[PDB]
Amino acid sequence: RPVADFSPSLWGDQFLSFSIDNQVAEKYAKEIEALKEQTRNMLLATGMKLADTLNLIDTIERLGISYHFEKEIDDILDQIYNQNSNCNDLCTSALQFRLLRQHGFNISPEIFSKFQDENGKFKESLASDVLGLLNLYEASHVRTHADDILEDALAFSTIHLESAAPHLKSPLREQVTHALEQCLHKGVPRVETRFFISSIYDKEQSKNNVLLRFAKLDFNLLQMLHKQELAQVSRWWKDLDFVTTLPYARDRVVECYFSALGVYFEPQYSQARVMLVKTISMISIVDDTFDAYGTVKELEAYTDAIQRWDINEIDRLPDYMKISYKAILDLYKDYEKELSSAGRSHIVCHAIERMKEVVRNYNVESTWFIEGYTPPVSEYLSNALATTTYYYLATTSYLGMKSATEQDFEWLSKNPKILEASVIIWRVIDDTATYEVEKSRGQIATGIECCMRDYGISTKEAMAKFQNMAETAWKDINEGLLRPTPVSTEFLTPILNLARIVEVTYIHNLDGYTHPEEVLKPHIINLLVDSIKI
Ligand SMILES: [Mg+2]
Repeated sequence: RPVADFSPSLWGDQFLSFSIDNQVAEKYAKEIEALKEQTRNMLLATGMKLADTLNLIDTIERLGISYHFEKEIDDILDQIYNQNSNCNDLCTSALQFRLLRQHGFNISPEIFSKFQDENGKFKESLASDVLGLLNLYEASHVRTHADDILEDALAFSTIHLESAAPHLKSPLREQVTHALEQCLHKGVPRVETRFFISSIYDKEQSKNNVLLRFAKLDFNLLQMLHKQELAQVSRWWKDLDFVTTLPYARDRVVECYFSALGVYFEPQYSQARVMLVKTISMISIVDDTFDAYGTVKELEAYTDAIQRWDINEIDRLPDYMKISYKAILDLYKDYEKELSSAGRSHIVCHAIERMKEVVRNYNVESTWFIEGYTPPVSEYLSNALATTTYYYLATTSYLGMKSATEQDFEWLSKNPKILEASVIIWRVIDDTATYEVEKSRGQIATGIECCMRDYGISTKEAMAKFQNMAETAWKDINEGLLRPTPVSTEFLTPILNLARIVEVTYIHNLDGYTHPEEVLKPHIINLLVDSIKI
């Protein structure tokens, strides 16, 4: 019974209830339909140049209203992919690369040859093209293992954007400054959409009023929906009262909602988000139980209870674990009921199997701690990957998705490279971040520890190696998105977002879920409190 420590929730009952004025909602919806159809006609414009078509698509995407034009934007990029017209200018070429690649079109990086000398490096003469540099920088983060051409693209555009930025006009200066701390591709969609609309496009002189208006309204309307869901989930979490009954666990439902919200923000994924938040919260309790409270013997009985997954096993568990255990089983029972109507209740097991896997490994992590076992990196990862809970959350995100078939879950059960990459990113990033705290304590059992021992290298060199694993992972994720995809892209995005969440949460190399204050707090306010002033 180790000392408390964990900071209490900052929010309180701030989101406990949200009465949505259907008056303001309908008006917003009414005008959005108009602006929507008006934006549609913009995309279907015939005599439009390449650069214009790309800038238009990029903007609608950054404004976060592109989910209205899945088909439209696709048929247009498809054509652009098949016509292969050379734009000759860096700005447009880089953007054509990124947008196509992000949509799975395997466009060749040969397009970037004309901007490199006979040596293969970028012409230093482009150092004055700010828009060209910015779009390249963005594009360098979508490269795969086959794109060795873009090898130096990131370092190139970076050093020169940092040099040029201080004298740029606004909002361009701000856009560049923000891109340097957060590229678009590895950032959370609503978070970047919130930043684009309010900090950039609104302050853009050449802004398209129909698009900005559309953007602000749509964003604000969806925020109402998110506020509702969070309310609903906040009430659910109070009825469990784990804040009083389990004072050792972290109270972070708003933070858990944020993740669910970064996995998907569309209204159609409302049922999905709710299920997902509940599970991220629940598994958070379990992580806290193994990590800071439970004892050797108790954890063992807990892991067995989870594997059996009955209810009779509850008696073998101490009183405090009986609450956790039952909560978990009742949660899945609700899921089974929620899906009963569509007849999709039979998929819930897939998530349960992953949870057992998560717990088994949690337990092993514990055993290693007690023995003081420092396994070789390979052995460490074979266990430390599932403890990230990403195979688990990844499977959970499919529950609430009405389109998810049994086949989609089977594909996911084989541990796809795309899923594997996402899990590794969380793993290495988390270990890099949480190293000193665990070792200043002592923990010869941590990720960086096994790495330094296994390879006989310094701490600096070990974290450096972990960074490359994350870079490798990202490249695998990008490759993963390329067509033909194993499953509908609709099922690849959740995984992609889970990795975006890691990048956003551990950006200052600090645990964002445990220490929200300086990392996650602003985002939550920007997405779930403050609306965009119309
Ligand atoms: Mg643990």
